[PDB]
Amino acid sequence: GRVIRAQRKGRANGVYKSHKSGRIAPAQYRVYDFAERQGYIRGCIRDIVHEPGRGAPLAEVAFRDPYRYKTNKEHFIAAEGQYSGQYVYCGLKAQIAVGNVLPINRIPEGTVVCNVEEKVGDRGTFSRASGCYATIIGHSEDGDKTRIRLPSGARKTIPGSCRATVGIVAGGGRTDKPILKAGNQFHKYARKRKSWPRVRGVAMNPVDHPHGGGNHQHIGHPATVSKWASAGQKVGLRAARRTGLVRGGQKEKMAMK
RNA sequence: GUUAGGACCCGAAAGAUGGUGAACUACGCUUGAAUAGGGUGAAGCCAGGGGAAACUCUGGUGGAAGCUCGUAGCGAUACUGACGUGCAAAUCGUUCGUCAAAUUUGAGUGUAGGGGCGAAAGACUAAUCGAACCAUCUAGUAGCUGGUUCCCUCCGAAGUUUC
RNA sequence: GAGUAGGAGGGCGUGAUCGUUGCCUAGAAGUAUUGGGCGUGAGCCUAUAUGGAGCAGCGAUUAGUGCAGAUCUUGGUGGUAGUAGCAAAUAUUCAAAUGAGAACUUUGAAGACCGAAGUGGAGAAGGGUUCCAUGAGAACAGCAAUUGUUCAUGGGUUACUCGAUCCUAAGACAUAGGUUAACUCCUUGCAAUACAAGAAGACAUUCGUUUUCGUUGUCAAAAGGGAAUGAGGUUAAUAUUCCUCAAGCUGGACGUGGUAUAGAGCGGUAACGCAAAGAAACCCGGAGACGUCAGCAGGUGUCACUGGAAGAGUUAUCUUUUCUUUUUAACAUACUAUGGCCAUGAAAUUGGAUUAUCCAGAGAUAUCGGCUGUAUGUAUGGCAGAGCAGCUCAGAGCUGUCAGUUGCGCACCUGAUGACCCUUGAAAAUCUGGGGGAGACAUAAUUUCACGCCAGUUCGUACCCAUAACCGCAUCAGGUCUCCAAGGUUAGCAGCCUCUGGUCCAUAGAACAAUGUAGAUAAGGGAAGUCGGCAAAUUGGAUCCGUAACUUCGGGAUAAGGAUUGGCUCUGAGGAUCUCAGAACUGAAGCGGACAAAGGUAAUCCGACUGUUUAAUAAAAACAAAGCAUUGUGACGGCCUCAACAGGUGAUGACACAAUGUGAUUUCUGCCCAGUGCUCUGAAUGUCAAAGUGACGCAAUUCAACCAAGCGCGGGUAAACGGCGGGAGUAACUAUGACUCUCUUAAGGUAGCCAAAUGCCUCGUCAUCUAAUUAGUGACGCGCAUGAAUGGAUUAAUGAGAUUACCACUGUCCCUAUCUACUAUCUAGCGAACCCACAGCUAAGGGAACGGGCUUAGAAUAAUCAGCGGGGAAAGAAGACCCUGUUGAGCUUGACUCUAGUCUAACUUUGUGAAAUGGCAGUCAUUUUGCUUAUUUCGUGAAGAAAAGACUGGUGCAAACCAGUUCUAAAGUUAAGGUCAUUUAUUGACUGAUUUUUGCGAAAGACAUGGUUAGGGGGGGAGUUUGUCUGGGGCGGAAUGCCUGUUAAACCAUAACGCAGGCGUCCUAAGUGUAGCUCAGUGAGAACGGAAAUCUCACGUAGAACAAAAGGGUAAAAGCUACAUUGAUUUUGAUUUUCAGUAGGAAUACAAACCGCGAAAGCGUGGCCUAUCGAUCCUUUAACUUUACAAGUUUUAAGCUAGAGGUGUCAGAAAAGUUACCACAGGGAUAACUGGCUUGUGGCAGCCAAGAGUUCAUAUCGACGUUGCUUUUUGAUCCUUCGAUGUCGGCUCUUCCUAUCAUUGUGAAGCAGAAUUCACAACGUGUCGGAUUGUUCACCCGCUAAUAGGGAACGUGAGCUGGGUUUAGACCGUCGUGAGACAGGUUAGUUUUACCCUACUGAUGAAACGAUGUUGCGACAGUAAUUUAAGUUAGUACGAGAGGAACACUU
Ligand SMILES: [Mg+2]
Ligand SMILES: [Mg+2]
Ligand SMILES: [Mg+2]
Ligand SMILES: [Mg+2]
Ligand SMILES: [Mg+2]
Ligand SMILES: [Mg+2]
Ligand SMILES: [Mg+2]
Ligand SMILES: [Mg+2]
Ligand SMILES: [Mg+2]
Ligand SMILES: [Mg+2]
Ligand SMILES: [Mg+2]
Ligand SMILES: [Mg+2]
Ligand SMILES: [Mg+2]
Ligand SMILES: [Mg+2]
Ligand SMILES: [Mg+2]
Ligand SMILES: [Mg+2]
Ligand SMILES: [Mg+2]
Ligand SMILES: [Mg+2]
Ligand SMILES: [Mg+2]
Ligand SMILES: [Mg+2]
Ligand SMILES: [Mg+2]
Ligand SMILES: [Mg+2]
Ligand SMILES: [Mg+2]
Ligand SMILES: [Mg+2]
Ligand SMILES: [Mg+2]
Ligand SMILES: [Mg+2]
Ligand SMILES: [Mg+2]
Ligand SMILES: [Mg+2]
Ligand SMILES: [Mg+2]
Ligand SMILES: [Mg+2]
Ligand SMILES: [Mg+2]
Ligand SMILES: [Mg+2]
Ligand SMILES: [Mg+2]
Ligand SMILES: [Mg+2]
Ligand SMILES: [Mg+2]
Ligand SMILES: [Mg+2]
Ligand SMILES: [Mg+2]
Ligand SMILES: [Mg+2]
Ligand SMILES: [Mg+2]
Ligand SMILES: [Mg+2]
Ligand SMILES: [Mg+2]
Ligand SMILES: [Mg+2]
Ligand SMILES: [Mg+2]
Ligand SMILES: [Mg+2]
Ligand SMILES: [Mg+2]
Ligand SMILES: [Mg+2]
Ligand SMILES: [Mg+2]
Ligand SMILES: [Mg+2]
Ligand SMILES: [Mg+2]
Ligand SMILES: [Mg+2]
Ligand SMILES: [Mg+2]
Ligand SMILES: [Mg+2]
Ligand SMILES: [Mg+2]
Ligand SMILES: [Mg+2]
Ligand SMILES: [Mg+2]
Ligand SMILES: [Mg+2]
Ligand SMILES: [Mg+2]
Ligand SMILES: [Mg+2]
Ligand SMILES: [Mg+2]
Ligand SMILES: [Mg+2]
Ligand SMILES: [Mg+2]
Ligand SMILES: [Mg+2]
Ligand SMILES: [Mg+2]
Ligand SMILES: [Mg+2]
Ligand SMILES: [Mg+2]
Ligand SMILES: [Mg+2]
Ligand SMILES: [Mg+2]
Ligand SMILES: [Mg+2]
Ligand SMILES: [Mg+2]
Ligand SMILES: [Mg+2]
Ligand SMILES: [Mg+2]
Ligand SMILES: [Mg+2]
Ligand SMILES: [Mg+2]
Ligand SMILES: [Mg+2]
Ligand SMILES: [Mg+2]
Ligand SMILES: [Mg+2]
Ligand SMILES: [Mg+2]
Ligand SMILES: [Mg+2]
Ligand SMILES: [Mg+2]
Ligand SMILES: [Mg+2]
Ligand SMILES: [Mg+2]
Ligand SMILES: [Mg+2]
Ligand SMILES: [Mg+2]
Ligand SMILES: [Mg+2]
Ligand SMILES: [Mg+2]
Ligand SMILES: [Mg+2]
Ligand SMILES: [Mg+2]
Ligand SMILES: [Mg+2]
Ligand SMILES: [Mg+2]
Ligand SMILES: [Mg+2]
Ligand SMILES: [Mg+2]
Ligand SMILES: [Mg+2]
Ligand SMILES: [Mg+2]
Ligand SMILES: [Mg+2]
Ligand SMILES: [Mg+2]
Ligand SMILES: [Mg+2]
Ligand SMILES: [Mg+2]
Ligand SMILES: [Mg+2]
Ligand SMILES: [Mg+2]
Ligand SMILES: [Mg+2]
Ligand SMILES: [Mg+2]
Ligand SMILES: [Mg+2]
Repeated sequence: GRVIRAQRKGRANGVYKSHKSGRIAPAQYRVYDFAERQGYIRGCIRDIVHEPGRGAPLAEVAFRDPYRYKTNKEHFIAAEGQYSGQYVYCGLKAQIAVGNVLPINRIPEGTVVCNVEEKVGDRGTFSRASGCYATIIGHSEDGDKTRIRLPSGARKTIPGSCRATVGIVAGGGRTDKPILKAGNQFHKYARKRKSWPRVRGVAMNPVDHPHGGGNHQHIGHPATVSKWASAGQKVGLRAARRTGLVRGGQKEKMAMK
């Protein structure tokens, strides 16, 4: 009657607790200054650094505070091509250039974007991953709706007034180089909550996991588990609509269209 | 003499309640320490021959890798060696795996019992683990094993019936 | 006159209580008795001795009242036994001294060890006084002790600069807020799930006053950050602390000098410079502040060498010799230092530059150029006065401590670089700098200059840090984190040897047997040893040669293989202002001379690789992994956590996170969606709850209708679980095999691939390898049971992974020998433990079927010592196997019951406008559309919300729009300016910077969310169950409830998983009655007519029929036919069978009825008789002046009697698996081994004689039959062993059997010789070497006189071995949904104890008829030699020939 690893990941005292010591700051947008809603504020890239858990570089941006003498530092998401010492413009009137931040409604159809906002003033939500971009599909005439195409490829309607970064998230392509050694995988996952290495549920004894069968090593019970499966029940491919790999009758994706 | 109770006395593998442990050991984390001398020879760089250049061949230079021989360290293959009322409740001799990483290691700090923690052996969790340890309910129940303490005299069995 | 289990009657002995009678310092109780007595016996009385204060009898009362046991409790003691033993870590020895005593103490003299990876010098953790001195009886320091880590007594731990204290980290905890019955719990640095929380200044100097800026805590580092100290000297024990001398730091407070200014240093073109050169808010910096690795450069320390001086060692010989000292702290001043800058000038015939990179018109190179940064550098101060080394004097004194050189040497540090990351390598306190210039100030004000004055608190500072101060019950061969490191050899921090420093501590002496532990070496052969090359052996460095297949082109690779290596004397080449190569000579042809240091090759299987794993039996083929693939999720979300409020991932956002699977590359990925699952924006009414609705009722209720999810229906889905046959036919000897048809609700083994680590048969078949191969490899494949990410086929590198050859190699073997050390031995000293009913010689016998004890025989002499492994069915542990238990636990599910998260519906939280519609007399039901204030979500240093307006500019008709901040890693703050007063000052007031507004901002909005109910779902989780009998259990079967005939033996009764069978129904007639008839069958006879249809007669004891099995019963019937009728009915009770003489099932006889049939008697309470069946509680029904308990009427609800609904395990529980991860109580009531009975089966013998032997039964055999024997087969049984008799085989060794293989002497023959066969006396002696296999067996290759068969607990595990078998890891196949399982393969997997008694082998040995020698006798015990060959016989006898002997003699 043991507790699977599946379950042990929701414990906050637990072993799976993110390794946060390296985190520089949250990467978000500027605060929603009056300046940004009605005008433009400009800042500098003091630097673009590497946060230890992030694929995408972070940009360190100096802004002058509208209301005081203080100089405000903030950390944005690197838009590919942004240079250290660049001028970055955020707001209503800010024009279209790589790394500037406008409302989506002001961004032309077909344009590529970063760090979009789900609700206005998110300081960012969508397409933050290294190399990711969101695609601008359409605007309503009113100006209040915008159709975005997310990396996953699902289309989404967002209030047009939302903040977006012109361009693509930096450091793209990393996902493409094969990792040859296991050690690499190790160091990588060292800076995030530990997912590694992964022991197959069949290796284990019936006590450690629904799968581990026994004398043979098989699942022996259907591995498509229903969405309502209880905590320790939910193990295989959950709520899966299809299972196999589609080879051969691929013309079906087309003919079905 | 029936029966209830500690119920002639001693005896479980178990249950439940409420506590205590991560000084061993398992996995994080912060912050320190540590690993002779060799072999090999990648990019990158120089020159010589050929070429108009691209590039080619020969010779250097350079110093890569979860590469290699091999100490210390970390480990544990074999003799099925020694010892087996030990030096020792896991040691000793030879031998052996690995030896700049998924390496070794100190402290501090996160995880506690149907819970942790696990490169998964039902492994580890203070000589305790296919459910720790401490006390209590608890003299737990025992159709089962063992014991059941002075004398003489007299009567004297059953192992079949039924449920 | 017996007696276990058991019961009764009397009695003995012990406390204490109420009585009664007494005894005791003139000696109570208790205790010892080879004193004297009493009881059959419990027990008693006395005597003597001891003892030194209480006792005793009798009658009752009461009881913690009697012990040999319980592996019983606690305590005390034996034998073993002066035994096992005190043997790791190389070592000690001599003299003196001290002491009662010295192998073990102290000095000296010798010999060795650790050998700067220490047995050295110091720390952290841990210890806590173990430190120092003096003293010392016992104990302890496993011998000893004069000695101590021990005992006693005293004494030791000084700090501004070391550390703690401060800072921040991983973290953590308050406060606030919220949750809990409560305890508890949730949040908080990016600080909050919080928030009216703060700090500073000045005057005041309290308050107060006043001003300024402001959201809010703390703890966690004796290795991280971190203000400043050094050298010398001193104590018995402390010292970067005390003393002496010399320094630095921070905080104070003034003094004296000096900088700067009427606003605030001076020099240089410039980098920049110089003791000093005004300041607040405010904002920004620098240092602190950082990874790993590789090479280069420099410095420190060390090491080496050179001249000088002092000392010491050597001096027969040689040595201008060999060793030693020859030092310089922090700190002060000045200079130099791997880089970077500034000029001037610009570079192409491009240059510069590093070992490496790399730089330049984005200005390189270069200038008698210049500036700047870092010392663990130089000089001087310190400083020689100290320290060190010498030499004098009797505490004082003198001399010298000097001047050079080099290093790929070594350790550390620094400097400039380079390489690396799907890694990118803290923070804060602290010190300091910049931008800004609001304030302050004339007798003034302010200022990082000198020199002087004052202070630095609290705690830790001893000592060990380990083969004796820690943890391992210890002075334990284990374990436990760091720093410093010398010479020689050398690649080397290796090994070996040394110097500094340390140490000889491990009880000792002597002998030198067996056996052992460790170390070596073996002629000839070379794995023949063995499950196996286990173990050992070989190989090994460096230089030169030479180097295959295979391959992922990296590799393979020291592949394989072949040579060389010393010494000495010369020669040449590489460099600054230590490497490399040649030649010659010389030796026992040796020379990596010690040390160090791979054995190869060819195949097969796994896993791709580095990595991981079962602390203490598994290191692997298991896990991991990179790659492949699949699922889920766009945040109103996924996965998980959570008692609650709530939370984590998330400082996140698809190149992301959460679930699985497969397992590098290469190649391939067949066909099945019927099932189980999962899924869907499909259809729809089949099914379905609470609430709400409708109808009946003064009502409770009941009845109806509607109704979410889920179910069912339909679609999708196999890199989801999983599946990939059975039958028939066709071609037709079958099989396998081809096609076809067919059946199950899918499909019907596609590519591939094997007797595979997955084929039973199996030692498959053929090749190959060998002399011989159940082994290896390659092939074939009627694949028991191969097959595609439940992955299939491949595969280089690779491995303490499985297997087979071969080469080298060898003590594995033939075959065993010898040598060393430590033991065993003996001695001084010291000194346990296991175990122990009582004990210990056997033979048989019987016996609980292997006695030590008993019967009968053999027989039997003290006490000892070293050995041993036969016996004590020896020790170990209340069997881990097996069964039993109404005993468990781990795990599983399609077991029973339930259960958290979850899905769905209702009511509620719940507001308000409007519209549309229906009903009601403004309200209500329904639909639609709003609003926002409840509610929810997310933000924000709750600034620019919503609505209006304005300056400038531009576009511009108003309107509206655009701009007043887009080349440029800068600056933008205590403000200007206008208007109006005071006051003449950044004074006062407005404006500069519009207005209004009882929403900080945004997103949802009565939705969601929360609360309670209702229906789904739920091995994630809880609880529990998972019959019995049984020739062990299981699988099977029911001898589980019933009936008949047999076993059963003439009343009844009687066992077995004993025989042969039958029951859980069937029947409105097959019950009941009346009447009539006589059936089965046989002979003879009648159109179609036939063996058989109907019709006749005669005869028919019953041979037919009677639902069902059997047995019995029946002839004007019980049978056949016809008709009538419900007695298959109403009351009770009794009787018989089984029997507890309970129930239940059956049936019988009565008494009351009400009937049917018959004229009537009569017969009917079911079937001719013997089987056909079912309690308590509950429900339902029938019949009844039973009750609802103040009184009533209802409705409803309870009752009494009796049926039906049922328990088949049938006297009647609601109940699935797995465990090899396992557990407990027991069981020899019961399996697995030996032994016992049996002997079918196995084996071995006979009797008869049909036959075979050409002729002839019995030379040699023996059919059909038949009598036996044996216990090396197997079976059967269950007697002994379940608080354990160690369960296969081989090795080793001994003995016995004879059913004789050989050898000896013979008989017989279908015996010529030779060979062979049968038989007798007979084991006396012998019965071998290898292939394959764990093997017993089997089969082959061989030699041989022969290669006999057996026994001894299937001889022989405190004798080995451990291959097989049978725990725990893991692979395949088959089975199961699963956990798991195989009576199927694979692979890894512990083998303990002897010192006792006996036994045997050896060895001493007391004592009688006096002692003691020498020489003998010999009882008895044991015995030992067995074969073969050659010559000769002899080419002989015999024989047609082929062929072919023997005795004697000799070796
Ligand atoms: Mg916590
Ligand atoms: Mg990839
Ligand atoms: Mg499970
Ligand atoms: Mg298994
Ligand atoms: Mg598998
Ligand atoms: Mg599998
Ligand atoms: Mg009584
Ligand atoms: Mg009683
Ligand atoms: Mg208990
Ligand atoms: Mg508890
Ligand atoms: Mg710890
Ligand atoms: Mg070691
Ligand atoms: Mg050995
Ligand atoms: Mg070892
Ligand atoms: Mg019983
Ligand atoms: Mg008493
Ligand atoms: Mg007296
Ligand atoms: Mg008396
Ligand atoms: Mg006396
Ligand atoms: Mg009495
Ligand atoms: Mg007693
Ligand atoms: Mg006793
Ligand atoms: Mg004793
Ligand atoms: Mg010993
Ligand atoms: Mg020592
Ligand atoms: Mg030491
Ligand atoms: Mg010391
Ligand atoms: Mg913190
Ligand atoms: Mg916290
Ligand atoms: Mg300091
Ligand atoms: Mg001082
Ligand atoms: Mg001062
Ligand atoms: Mg660096
Ligand atoms: Mg000299
Ligand atoms: Mg310079
Ligand atoms: Mg002097
Ligand atoms: Mg150097
Ligand atoms: Mg070091
Ligand atoms: Mg960096
Ligand atoms: Mg300034
Ligand atoms: Mg020790
Ligand atoms: Mg000795
Ligand atoms: Mg030899
Ligand atoms: Mg040979
Ligand atoms: Mg030889
Ligand atoms: Mg070996
Ligand atoms: Mg090569
Ligand atoms: Mg070679
Ligand atoms: Mg090879
Ligand atoms: Mg030579
Ligand atoms: Mg030469
Ligand atoms: Mg020579
Ligand atoms: Mg040699
Ligand atoms: Mg080999
Ligand atoms: Mg491997
Ligand atoms: Mg691990
Ligand atoms: Mg381990
Ligand atoms: Mg996906
Ligand atoms: Mg899969
Ligand atoms: Mg497939
Ligand atoms: Mg309803
Ligand atoms: Mg077909
Ligand atoms: Mg084979
Ligand atoms: Mg062989
Ligand atoms: Mg073969
Ligand atoms: Mg290998
Ligand atoms: Mg002697
Ligand atoms: Mg002795
Ligand atoms: Mg007998
Ligand atoms: Mg006997
Ligand atoms: Mg006798
Ligand atoms: Mg014995
Ligand atoms: Mg014994
Ligand atoms: Mg169970
Ligand atoms: Mg429910
Ligand atoms: Mg369960
Ligand atoms: Mg029967
Ligand atoms: Mg009977
Ligand atoms: Mg039957
Ligand atoms: Mg009649
Ligand atoms: Mg009966
Ligand atoms: Mg009658
Ligand atoms: Mg009934
Ligand atoms: Mg027979
Ligand atoms: Mg016969
Ligand atoms: Mg038996
Ligand atoms: Mg035993
Ligand atoms: Mg025995
Ligand atoms: Mg005979
Ligand atoms: Mg015969
Ligand atoms: Mg052999
Ligand atoms: Mg045996
Ligand atoms: Mg096993
Ligand atoms: Mg299966
Ligand atoms: Mg098996
Ligand atoms: Mg003993
Ligand atoms: Mg003897
Ligand atoms: Mg005489
Ligand atoms: Mg004599
Ligand atoms: Mg004599
Ligand atoms: Mg004799
Ligand atoms: Mg002869």
